[PDB]
Amino acid sequence: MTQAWLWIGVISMALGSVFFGFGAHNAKNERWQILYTLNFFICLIAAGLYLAMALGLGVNVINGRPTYWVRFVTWFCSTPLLLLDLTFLGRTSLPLTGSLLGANAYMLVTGFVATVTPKPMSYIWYIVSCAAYLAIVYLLAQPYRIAAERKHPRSKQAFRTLVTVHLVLWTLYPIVWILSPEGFSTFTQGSETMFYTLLDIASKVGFGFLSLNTLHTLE
Amino acid sequence: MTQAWLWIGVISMALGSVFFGFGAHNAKNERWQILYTLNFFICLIAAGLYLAMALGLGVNVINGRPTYWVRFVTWFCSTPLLLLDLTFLGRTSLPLTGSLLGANAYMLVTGFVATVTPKPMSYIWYIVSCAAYLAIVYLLAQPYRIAAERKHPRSKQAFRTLVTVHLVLWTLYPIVWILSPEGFSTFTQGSETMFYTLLDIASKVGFGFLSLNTLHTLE
Amino acid sequence: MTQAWLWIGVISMALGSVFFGFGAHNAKNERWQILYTLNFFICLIAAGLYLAMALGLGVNVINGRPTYWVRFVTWFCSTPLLLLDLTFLGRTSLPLTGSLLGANAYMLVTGFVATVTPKPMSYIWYIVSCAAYLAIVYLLAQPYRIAAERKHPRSKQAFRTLVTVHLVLWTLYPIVWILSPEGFSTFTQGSETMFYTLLDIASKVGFGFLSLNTLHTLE
Ligand SMILES: *C/C=C(C)/C=C/C=C(C)/C=C/C1=C(C)CCCC1(C)C
Ligand SMILES: *C/C=C(C)/C=C/C=C(C)/C=C/C1=C(C)CCCC1(C)C
Ligand SMILES: *C/C=C(C)/C=C/C=C(C)/C=C/C1=C(C)CCCC1(C)C
Ligand SMILES: CCCCCCCC/C=C\CCCCCCCC(=O)O
Ligand SMILES: CCCCCCCC/C=C\CCCCCCCC(=O)O
Ligand SMILES: CCCCCCCC/C=C\CCCCCCCC(=O)O
Ligand SMILES: CCCCCCCC/C=C\CCCCCCCC(=O)O
Ligand SMILES: CCCCCCCC/C=C\CCCCCCCC(=O)O
Ligand SMILES: CCCCCCCC/C=C\CCCCCCCC(=O)O
Ligand SMILES: CCCCCCCC/C=C\CCCCCCCC(=O)O
Ligand SMILES: CCCCCCCC/C=C\CCCCCCCC(=O)O
Ligand SMILES: CCCCCCCC/C=C\CCCCCCCC(=O)O
Ligand SMILES: [Cl-]
Ligand SMILES: [Cl-]
Ligand SMILES: [Cl-]
Ligand SMILES: [Cl-]
Ligand SMILES: [Cl-]
Ligand SMILES: [Cl-]
Repeated sequence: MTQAWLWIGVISMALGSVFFGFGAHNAKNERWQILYTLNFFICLIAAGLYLAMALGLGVNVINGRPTYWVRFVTWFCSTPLLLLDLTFLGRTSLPLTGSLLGANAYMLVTGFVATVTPKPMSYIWYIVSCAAYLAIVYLLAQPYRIAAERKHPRSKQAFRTLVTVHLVLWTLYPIVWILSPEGFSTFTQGSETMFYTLLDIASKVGFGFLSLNTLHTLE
Repeated sequence: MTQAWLWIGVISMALGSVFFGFGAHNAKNERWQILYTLNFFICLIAAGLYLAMALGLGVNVINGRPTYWVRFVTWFCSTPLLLLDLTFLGRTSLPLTGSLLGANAYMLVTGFVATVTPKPMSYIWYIVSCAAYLAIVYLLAQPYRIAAERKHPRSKQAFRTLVTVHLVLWTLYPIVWILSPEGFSTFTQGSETMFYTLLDIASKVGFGFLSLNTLHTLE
Repeated sequence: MTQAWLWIGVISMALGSVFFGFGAHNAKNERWQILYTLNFFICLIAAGLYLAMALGLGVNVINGRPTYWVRFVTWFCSTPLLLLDLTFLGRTSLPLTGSLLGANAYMLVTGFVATVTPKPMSYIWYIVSCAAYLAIVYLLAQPYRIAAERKHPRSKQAFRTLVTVHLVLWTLYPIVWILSPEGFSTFTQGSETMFYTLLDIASKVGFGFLSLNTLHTLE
């Protein structure tokens, strides 16, 4: 059921926050503190999202089906910080950071329009949103990776792992979307929630740990 | 269905035992043999639990719902050995081992009372059981980790990984419990079984492999 | 539902192909190119299988139930290449390769007979197919591992990980089979599809990445 996964999401994000929080406090140096604090806020942001959705907020019937528009409101806040874990670890220049944040903001807004518009029109917006996402794939796969590998020549494998896991996790969101009642409707509303919840826990708590392990590798 | 996951649990634990068994035999030295044998017994204990539950044993209708009280009977036997993988790898002193086993035994007995008592009374016992679990979180996170890191100074990352994975896996059990009909009832009896089965395979077969990889790291 | 997982399978294998394809192109040397190309074809083969099954092809009612015989047609093509990732990485001699491919081909054909025959007769074929699989377990666990470890003495852990993950993943297929309506019928046709799809994505996309990480370890 929808409620079950929304409550699993609340506790998992809340417990993720406690761990990153206890890590933020008791951090060795400033570099460790910033990384734990970024991840603490990401999980606090997702905890709030799931708490509102679990309590039945941020949902309205759009085009016949119940739609959690609040997901886009918070993804607009957490995804930029999730991209900052990468640029912070990589020590990426401000212009590339701006490009990434720019493309990320374009993808979510057009992605939001695809969710609230009736079909076939929504497919146009889904396509626009995917092109913005493919602009991010390129930025991380090419200029981000190159700059990060030239800055950390003994740790090329750490950035390949960061980027690849990021690519695998972020690609499943438009897939879930196109297979849900928003697209082809191959599965219900209940499966869509389970999928987004598993994806969110993985992209926030999971990537959270991966970014800390990456910093231990970099030393 | 309940039966499906109970039979997946039997085979997974049985197959886990065969692998640790074949490892116990053909072990290089005594240190490797003890680790494979600990894990062999853990999985043999879980195989028996799932075989009894799959055959419909160790279940009675308590407070209107069917309750697998046999889970606590075997968790009382396997969880102490799962804590011994940690103290064995870490080379932890007997007093700390006793403290861990003590808190672990207190958590399961009060945890068992929470399962057999009617609500609201059961919430008191759930809270007592959680405090005992938080005493274990502390012991592993602080004196266990410190002693293990001072004994293995080149392998601090191995113990951070052992402890963190242990913390993530063991925390999901009270979550599953509070969301099941024992607590808030956000999901059925069929989902509770699937969850405990996935958790058990992960905590026994999965942690089993993680503890062997940790020993290879320590050399 | 059956269709949902079949479409998740199509996209996941298609996306796996794009990644290995983009890797095949842009590969440093010949060794990297062969590995990415092997994995590119494996995923292209699975993409085709799922596309046919998703479009309702390669299925007929055998012994009362709908049976996807096309799974065995493609497993006959992809599993030999999945074994070649191992022999290619390990630098295994042609005779052992032939033995592995031989036992693999025997397992699938008898495995195919078990699927199309009525029960109890099908159990005989399931048993024959399992013995052929246990001949593969032995070959990878013993002569393959020994030869690969003597060729790569600083990378014994890489081959233990390749072999173990292969052993864990390939063992779940006969388990899924014996628990489905083909055997004991502990779960429906819809769960069987979900299970094979999760197993296939893991054994092809997942093992795909694991074999690339193994090559980075070997250098
Ligand atoms: C913590 C939340 C995360 C990491 C979610 C990120 C969401 C996306 C990458 C979604 C992208 C979408 C498309 C590429 C096209 C339209 C549909 C979207 C919005 C799901
Ligand atoms: C192999 C089995 C394992 C690792 C299970 C461990 C079980 C727990 C850590 C359960 C703890 C519980 C609470 C902290 C409060 C009450 C409910 C329990 C018993 C599920
Ligand atoms: C990419 C597809 C993969 C890796 C599938 C491999 C399938 C097997 C190892 C199945 C083996 C079977 C038995 C050992 C006995 C009869 C049933 C089978 C065919 C499922
Ligand atoms: C630097 C990038 C900042 C992101 C800004 C992106 C703006 C995208 C432009 C147009 C999207 C369409 C505006 C939304 C109208 C939706 C109407 C509706 O709610 O039905
Ligand atoms: C019964 C309805 C029929 C269902 C047909 C579903 C067809 C699925 C095919 C293609 C999915 C669209 C491709 C996904 C976009 C790739 C994500 C990205 O842009 O990175
Ligand atoms: C230190 C490196 C370790 C990182 C390796 C782990 C990589 C695993 C990545 C992705 C697989 C996880 C996918 C599970 C998320 C749920 C997806 C869904 O339900 O749609
Ligand atoms: C060293 C720690 C050993 C663990 C001993 C813990 C004992 C806990 C004390 C009291 C728990 C309550 C006793 C169980 C009564 C349950 C009655 C019932 O079954 O309904
Ligand atoms: C429809 C019924 C409403 C459901 C409300 C569910 C509320 C869930 C909120 C909190 C869960 C309890 C917190 C879990 C305990 C933390 C585990 C631990 O002690 O380590
Ligand atoms: C060598 C280090 C490798 C260890 C890293 C792996 C860490 C992954 C840990 C936890 C995620 C797995 C959670 C899946 C268990 C099922 C949970 C459930 O269904 O409730
Ligand atoms: C080198 C190994 C090559 C693999 C060849 C294996 C051949 C196995 C032998 C006999 C299997 C039975 C033949 C299939 C008859 C099925 C009849 C039917 O479809 O109902
Ligand atoms: C209601 C019907 C009863 C269901 C009983 C199911 C019994 C399950 C017992 C054993 C499963 C068969 C063993 C699996 C084969 C091992 C795989 C291998 O050969 O490697
Ligand atoms: C670089 C080494 C990393 C490899 C370690 C990961 C090992 C995990 C292996 C197996 C667990 C995954 C099982 C999930 C597949 C789905 C199974 C099913 O649904 O039947
Ligand atoms: Cl969020
Ligand atoms: Cl470096
Ligand atoms: Cl147990
Ligand atoms: Cl050390
Ligand atoms: Cl295939
Ligand atoms: Cl080597």
